[PDB]
Amino acid sequence: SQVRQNYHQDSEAAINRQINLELYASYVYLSMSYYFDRDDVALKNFAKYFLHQSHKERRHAEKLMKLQNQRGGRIFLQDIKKPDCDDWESGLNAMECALHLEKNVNQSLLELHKLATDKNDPHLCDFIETHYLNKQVKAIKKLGDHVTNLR
Amino acid sequence: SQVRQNYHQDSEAAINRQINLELYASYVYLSMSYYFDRDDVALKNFAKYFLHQSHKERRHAEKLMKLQNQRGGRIFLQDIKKPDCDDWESGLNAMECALHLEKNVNQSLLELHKLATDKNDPHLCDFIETHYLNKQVKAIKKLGDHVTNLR
Amino acid sequence: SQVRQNYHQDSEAAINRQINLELYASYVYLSMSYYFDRDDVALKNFAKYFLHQSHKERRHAEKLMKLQNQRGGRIFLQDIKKPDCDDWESGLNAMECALHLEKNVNQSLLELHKLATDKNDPHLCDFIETHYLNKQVKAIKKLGDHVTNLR
Amino acid sequence: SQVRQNYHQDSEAAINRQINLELYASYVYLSMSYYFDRDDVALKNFAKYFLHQSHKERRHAEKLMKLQNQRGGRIFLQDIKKPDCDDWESGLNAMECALHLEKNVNQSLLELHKLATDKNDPHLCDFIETHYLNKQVKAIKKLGDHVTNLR
Amino acid sequence: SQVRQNYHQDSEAAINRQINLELYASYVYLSMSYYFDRDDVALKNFAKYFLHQSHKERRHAEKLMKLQNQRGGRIFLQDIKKPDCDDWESGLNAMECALHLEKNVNQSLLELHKLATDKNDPHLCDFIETHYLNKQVKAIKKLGDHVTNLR
Amino acid sequence: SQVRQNYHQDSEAAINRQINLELYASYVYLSMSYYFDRDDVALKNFAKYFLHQSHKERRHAEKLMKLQNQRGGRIFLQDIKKPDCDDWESGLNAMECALHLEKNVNQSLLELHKLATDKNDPHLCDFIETHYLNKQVKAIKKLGDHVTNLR
Repeated sequence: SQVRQNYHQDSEAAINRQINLELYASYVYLSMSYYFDRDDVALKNFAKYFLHQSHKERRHAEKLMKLQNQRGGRIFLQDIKKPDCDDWESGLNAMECALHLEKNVNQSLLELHKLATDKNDPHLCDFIETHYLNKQVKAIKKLGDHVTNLR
Repeated sequence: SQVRQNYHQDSEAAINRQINLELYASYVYLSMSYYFDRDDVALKNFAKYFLHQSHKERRHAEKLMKLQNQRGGRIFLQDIKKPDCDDWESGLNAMECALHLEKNVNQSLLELHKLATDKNDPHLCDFIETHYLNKQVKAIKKLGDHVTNLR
Repeated sequence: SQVRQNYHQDSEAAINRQINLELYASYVYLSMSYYFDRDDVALKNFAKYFLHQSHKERRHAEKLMKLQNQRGGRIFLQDIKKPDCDDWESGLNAMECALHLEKNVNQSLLELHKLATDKNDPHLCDFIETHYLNKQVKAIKKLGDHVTNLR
Repeated sequence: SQVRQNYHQDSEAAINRQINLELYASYVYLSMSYYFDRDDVALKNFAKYFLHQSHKERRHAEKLMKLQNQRGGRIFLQDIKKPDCDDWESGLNAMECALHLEKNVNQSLLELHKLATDKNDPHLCDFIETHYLNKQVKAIKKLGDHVTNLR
Repeated sequence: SQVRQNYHQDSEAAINRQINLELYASYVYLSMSYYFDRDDVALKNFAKYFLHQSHKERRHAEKLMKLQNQRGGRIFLQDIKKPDCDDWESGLNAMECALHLEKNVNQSLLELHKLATDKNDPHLCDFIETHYLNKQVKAIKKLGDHVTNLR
Repeated sequence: SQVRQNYHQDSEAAINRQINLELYASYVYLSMSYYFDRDDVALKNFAKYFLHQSHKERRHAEKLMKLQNQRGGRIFLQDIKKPDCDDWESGLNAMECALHLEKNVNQSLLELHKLATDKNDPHLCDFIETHYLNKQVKAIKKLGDHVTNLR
């Protein structure tokens, strides 16, 4: 690409993997939201909350795709796998699963930051710190608070 | 389900398949939108248009999920397959592909309506007619006009 | 009638029966509301909700009478039967009874649609679909959610 | 009832009878309104007027039910009989029938007031005087004026 | 056509015939309006009413032409025949003629719906129901009311 | 007619012929407008322009009918012939056809003015000059400009 500068191939591949992971998280939250819409579950607040989270994850994936184009990398999409469960069994179980998911996403982002540091890419490091790391910390803390209160 | 009335199992399965198809269409449009965001393509109008279409398809899938819960069926999600291409060679090619996709979705909806008619489910028939059939006709007409003008 | 066209006698009779059924539903909801108005029950939210439902059912009956006049049929009213209970033991029991009633009304409407389809009366079919079927589905789902939460 | 004071059983029964009578009057007025909605009658002003009267009678019945709960009595509903005619031959005939009906309702209310006076129930006497007697006198006078003008 | 899907040739031909019929109805109403504009007739209310009806019929014809293009059919126009009368002897006679005309148009629309049902075209069925059937029923009822009052 | 003064029979007949010609022009413009609405043509600006022209021609015909009643003549309507073609091969060809049509209408109006001058009817002469001649000149000039630019 005519715009590409200081952008390693490994960073491009890692960004594509993170795009897929964010799309997967959006899918999981969609599944949870419509689990709580069932007539035999009927918890409107949980359904609304998880739908909002699904849309937020979609926005995160789109931001990563924009970043990939900005640095001159090329987007390669993969299948979005279906969630692990169809029935999420309770609000507490759903919140615990969401906490586990957000911690896994955080670990992926931290590995990406380590890669960018190893490749001496300060722009990618700052992008990850500014747009992903504190949001993940805040989300994890909010989910932990919810789990404590539901327990 | 305590709410289930005049809802055949085949209709429930077909609604789940349609949910997956709408999610797939949203994914395809997202891919097209960010193809036109590349620095070596750089057509902002096409990128914005296809992103809008992706969001619309996501809304259609959510409406189908809501219907499934309303009638007392149970949602079962599947993998969302990757689109057929990564490179959508041109605006005209992308529009032609979108036209083909919308015609395929229309055929699926017509088969769904035939199934609902065969099972004597007037509510499902009216749902499909009111919320999907005319929107599909209008979308196909608009895409045909775009293809003619781009040719 | 000078306005009559494509309106079978059986459809006219079935519309009269449906008018009586809607009036009966209104009466049942009135009874429930003023059960919850008692000093030894004293649940204002349930009383208000069931009074609103009674008025809605009255409006549905009036719409059917208007339709009968529009198509050139003649209205024949019958006695509105007393509800099955005077004492609606609890909010959960009242909601379960309302769910049963709305499902019975839905079955009557579906039989009406089948009759209109058999007599090739598309206007009556569309009238039933547009003004009664989706409202019945939504009401049944709402009542199911209420029953789940009260249980 | 914990709230019951100076409320005779005969008064409770008479209030239930009056509730049924008001519901019957509402039904009669509904029949009259949709008679004038017919295409071979087509008098919009009469249809609107009698529909308004039907709704007013429904409100009167609801006020009596509220009173029954206020004094600690228990509501017992009965069948609402269908009106005496399906065809209300003309506007003048309909007005004459409405006048006869309102005079019958007035006689029932006067017998109720006599019963309340005999049982030394000043609250019930004042309730009947304040909310029913003058309204009945005014309605009878208005109907008489209408009958004179239509004659 | 690149947009054509599930659109039978017979449906296309029937839509063209309906376009011609709507244009004819508009012409008839124009003739009636300017009959009532004559100095030896001089009924301004009838002239205004029938001119409004003529414009409405023109709009209906244009909507059918739009539908023909949406489904990928091709419009073929025919001569618009002159009305059966030059002198519409009275307001009552004009209203009776308009009632007869609207009933004929309704019969044509019902035959169109039957054809669309036989060819398994749910989109055309819903188009006819939503945009033409109830409007025809309402117009016929209004004309019947007018005829009754004028008689 | 009681209002008729200085209105020759020949003028009445010529006004009827002009009414038919204006209706024909409206029909031609409608055909053009919906030619450009086709999915394989898809020129929205031309469709909008020619629809506006069709409505304008209808207004001109109505004004002539009003004049015929004002002077005491009697309107006699004739068949509106279908346009000369179904396919208006291009925007330039459609504009050229419209120019030819407007020149033919202008020639008809000039012959009408000559007849009115020969019959010493100054009111009809002024009516034609004020409401038709300059509008025709302006329309012809606008169409000529459009043809030059499209060439």
